[PDB]
Amino acid sequence: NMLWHKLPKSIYFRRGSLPIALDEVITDGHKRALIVTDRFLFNNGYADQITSVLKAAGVETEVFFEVEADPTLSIVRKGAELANSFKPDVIIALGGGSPMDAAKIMWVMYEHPETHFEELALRFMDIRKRIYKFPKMGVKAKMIAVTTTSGTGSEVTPFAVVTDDATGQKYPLADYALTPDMAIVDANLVMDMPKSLCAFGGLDAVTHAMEAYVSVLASEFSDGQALQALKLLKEYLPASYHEGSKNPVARERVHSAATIAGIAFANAFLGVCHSMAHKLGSQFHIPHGLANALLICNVIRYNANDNPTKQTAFSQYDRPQARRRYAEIADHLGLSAPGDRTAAKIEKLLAWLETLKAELGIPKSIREAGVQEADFLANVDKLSEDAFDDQCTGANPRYPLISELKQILLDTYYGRDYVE
Amino acid sequence: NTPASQGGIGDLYNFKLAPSLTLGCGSWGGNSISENVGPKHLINKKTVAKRAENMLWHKLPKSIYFRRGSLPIALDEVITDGHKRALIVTDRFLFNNGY
Amino acid sequence: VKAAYSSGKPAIGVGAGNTPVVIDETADIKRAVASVLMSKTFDNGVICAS
Amino acid sequence: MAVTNVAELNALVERVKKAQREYASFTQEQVDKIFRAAALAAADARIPLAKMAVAESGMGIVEDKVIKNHFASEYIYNAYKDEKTCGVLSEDDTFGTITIAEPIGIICGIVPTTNPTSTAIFKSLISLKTRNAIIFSPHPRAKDATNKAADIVLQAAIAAGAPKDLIGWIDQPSVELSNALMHHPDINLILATGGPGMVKAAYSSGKPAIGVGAGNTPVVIDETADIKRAVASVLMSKTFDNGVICASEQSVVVVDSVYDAVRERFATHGGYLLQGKELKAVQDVILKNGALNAAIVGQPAYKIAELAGFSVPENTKILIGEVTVVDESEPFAHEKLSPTLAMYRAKDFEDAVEKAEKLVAMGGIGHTSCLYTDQDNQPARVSYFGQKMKTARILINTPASQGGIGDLYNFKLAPSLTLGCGSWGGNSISENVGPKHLINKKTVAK
Amino acid sequence: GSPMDAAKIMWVMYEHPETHFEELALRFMDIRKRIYKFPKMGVKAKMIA
Amino acid sequence: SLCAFGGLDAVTHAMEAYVSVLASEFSDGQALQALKLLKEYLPASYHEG
Amino acid sequence: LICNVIRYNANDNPTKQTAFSQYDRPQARRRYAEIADHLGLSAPGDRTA
Amino acid sequence: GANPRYPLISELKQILLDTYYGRDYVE
Ligand SMILES: [Fe+3]
Repeated sequence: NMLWHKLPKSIYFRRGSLPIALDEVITDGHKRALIVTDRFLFNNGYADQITSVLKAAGVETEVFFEVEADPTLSIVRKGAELANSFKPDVIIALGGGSPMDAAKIMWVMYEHPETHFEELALRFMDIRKRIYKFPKMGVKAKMIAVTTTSGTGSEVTPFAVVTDDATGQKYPLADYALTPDMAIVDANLVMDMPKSLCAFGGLDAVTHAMEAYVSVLASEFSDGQALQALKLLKEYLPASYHEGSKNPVARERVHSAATIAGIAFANAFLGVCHSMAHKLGSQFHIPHGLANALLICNVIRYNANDNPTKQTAFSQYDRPQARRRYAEIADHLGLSAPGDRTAAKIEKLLAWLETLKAELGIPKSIREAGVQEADFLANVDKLSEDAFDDQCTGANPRYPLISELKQILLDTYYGRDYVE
Repeated sequence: NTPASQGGIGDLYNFKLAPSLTLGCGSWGGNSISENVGPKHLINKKTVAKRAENMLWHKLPKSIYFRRGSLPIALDEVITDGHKRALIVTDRFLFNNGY
Repeated sequence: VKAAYSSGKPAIGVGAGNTPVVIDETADIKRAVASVLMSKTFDNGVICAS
Repeated sequence: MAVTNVAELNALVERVKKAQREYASFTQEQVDKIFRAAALAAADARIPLAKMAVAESGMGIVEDKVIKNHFASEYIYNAYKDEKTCGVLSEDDTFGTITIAEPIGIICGIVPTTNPTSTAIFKSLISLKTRNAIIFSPHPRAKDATNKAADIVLQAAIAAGAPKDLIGWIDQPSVELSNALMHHPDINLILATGGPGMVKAAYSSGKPAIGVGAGNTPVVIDETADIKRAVASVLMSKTFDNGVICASEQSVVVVDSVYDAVRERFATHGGYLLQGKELKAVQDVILKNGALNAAIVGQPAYKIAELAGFSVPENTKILIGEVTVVDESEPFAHEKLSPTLAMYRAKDFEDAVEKAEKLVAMGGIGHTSCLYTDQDNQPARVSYFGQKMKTARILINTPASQGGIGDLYNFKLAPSLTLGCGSWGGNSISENVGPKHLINKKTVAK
Repeated sequence: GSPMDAAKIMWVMYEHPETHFEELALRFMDIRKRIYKFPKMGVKAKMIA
Repeated sequence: SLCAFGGLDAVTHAMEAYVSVLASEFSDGQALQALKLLKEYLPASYHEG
Repeated sequence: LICNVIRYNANDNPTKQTAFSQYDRPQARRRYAEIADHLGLSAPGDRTA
Repeated sequence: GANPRYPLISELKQILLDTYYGRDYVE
């Protein structure tokens, strides 16, 4: 076997960086441009910042603003039609989270129109095999990406999700050729968003990183950059919520710290916590980020035990264990005395996770979020049978069985604490 | 094959030639050529310059494979894709032995 | 113009220098004698660079 | 051979004239081959060539004349590489016209004792790209360095397709010899530099001329600005080669609201003020016979204090004074070429600017001017400074000359030298020389 | 070390023969400037190591 | 006699990228992962082989 | 050399380029201490030097 | 480019002349 470590070609980043890099895609050979944008980011003056700079040197451009909170396999098909009506050469994404995914699927059906969608949903479905091969991309196009919020590293990772209009099914893609050829990470575009979106995303990164250290695909390449995220998110995050734009230094480092952790979960797959929050955030209409925020404190007591159900030759001997690895966070981060044991280091981590959710102002249990006691015992069964097959359990050393994954969904509704 | 100054009117001589005047110099010494005045000699121009913030980077190759027993497997990926001819470079001690 | 250049100030000058005409053997004669004769009786020969 | 007296100067000027007429028929393809193997051999000899100008002259540090000889020998081979100045330039064929070019002649030259080597690499890589020649005339105190560097460029040009005696240089000069290399009939340019000693006599000789001068450029500090930063940049760009770089800082105008915090800050890091009896002792050393002295030019900080009589610690960098009168009489507004300075007092912003126009026109020429302030909360004050000063550069939150290495300052700014004028009178701006002033162009018409 | 430094020169004068080696020693000598660009590489090769 | 002359280069290739004047928050976490590995296994890969 | 040059990067150093490595980049000495902790060669109570 | 203190030549032959005999540089 053989691990890997893949990334893009280039990551520019500092304050005041978008007009300079964009001067690099006109001195070379580029003439025609296409843009993708969310609805809210066109009625205000954000998407005009990159349209005027391109226009003075002279390149034609056309906007495309209909992508909602999720793609539906019908709007994206409108882009392939608009694509081959103007013959673009560069695809400039923009936004955070959702709008980038839809701008990734319209690009693969622009280089290959004849490819029907039944071939790209069964040959590439999980990034651990390598038997097949994906066609060569980048003949008459190359992609760009930009980020607007802090908490979702979807610009340097090969993950893309779409759902069907007819049945209500999910189809994920994953293979290491959809990654763009130039990322950009600016902080001048995030100084104005309110103080309710900078504590979900800024709490999303903490969960996006604290599973890449415990999985069974982390090598000595990815273990490092993840421990640089957890450190930069205990000195500055509390000071980016009480002050906002008054302290423009601290706002920058949080934003240059999620996309760090993005590098970690693109070379080592994620745990279980980033599965149960998909369905719990696209069937009750919760935004992603609060869901894994309400479950991260409950899984840590679930991966640390004897675990009678655990596959052998991996996660038992080839990989050391899932327990002692949680300790090494409790001493590099500085939440332990010099003389301690294994167990007491766990608890002093877990308290640090509760005192952060307090001052940031999020609820405790699902009940305070706006879910009635009407649609939670009649839908727990069609919901807990989905977390077993939605791209997880490759990680999360404890091999889960379905009759115990519903205890966590049923003790995080009344406020109780899971325990054996 | 053309007169010096210009003609009158009643003819089709070349039209976009500047007049005889509006053509001066900058000296008297010797072997000095003339050039045409206009609104670029009466205009001195300046420059201003602010302080822009620099930008950093983080650049790498596309791919780094690694683990015990990974030289043959990866090197099969180069021949399935279209590649026919291959040059090699090497030191000396790495050729008189079996590396 | 000769006193202007020497005054302790910048200057430019619109001068005039005697410009020649050259006729070789291969040329036409019936035409290049009646053009020189036109551009000299134009305002009695005071145009600069005649 | 050596050129001592006038009886053979009329023999050197005749040999080059026999060669220039052999140079002015080459084509564009084998002149861009000399220009390559003449720049490299000046950059690849940057450190036998600075160490030989410090032992004779007596000033300057060896560590700063190495990152200045490399900046004036590759900026001049990054912009004038592809600019056609030979044969044919352009061709429009609606009726038939072309724009051939030709050179001038023979370019004299003058060189000072301050930068004896940098401003000779620069005059021999454009006078060798536009099909002409040069003749030097150096200063006595540095006659060994300048003649050296104009020999490395030559003997590397000969062995790529060049003729023999295209460049020459006097040895063992004086004043009486130089006046014959400006009235001789067969030279028609002069590129003079230095202080206002020789540039003033060059403009008045019955020949065209340009001059690379220097005028005392001010610094302005208002109240809104940062103080912890714009005192430690001025303090860097003045101890760079002991303050002989052309267009350095010479005066620091400051408003009153923060005058009592931009005084002691100087005293802590590297400064040493003076306000008493010592002020008249330093005031009688830099002005001897109505002109500048040659006894301190380039020397370090504490030694001039030894000329007057008092003593100073060893690790000092600059000597600050303070006065309030601004004309001829008080000697701190004349350029000095030394690690010294002068600070003034002013009431408010709008009067400080009024106290800088009067300094610029004293020196005769405008070169630079710099202002420290905030640039995101006063868009109306940084633009009011662009319609009242008269120079060619206006810097905002940035030192004057340049930094060393160990930093990321702005890179595509031209050097301080290679920036001259055409007069001396008043309200005259400068502009950058290059291969468009040494090229007169023609037109033909069928 | 020693051979790999020579296999990055053997590639660039194979894709661009008319360019000498005296031009690529005065533009590019320190990685902080970003003004002058390099001729594009990767047309008729790609380098393993 | 060639697992020490080489190995001590890595330590020195890393203990200058954590002090220089161009370091970001990217290139520090990796240059710290080198020193921790090289103290717990280098004295073993020379005495034994 | 790496056991001698270290003592010549932690001093007062009279000549130092300015506007970088004085106020934009923090310092050199204090960063040589963080390695002493992450690497496990420090008691819980000590000074910088 | 790195090495924060701007060096100077007179203090860069003292390092090469004290790590040869075996001494330790010190100011
Ligand atoms: Fe090394």
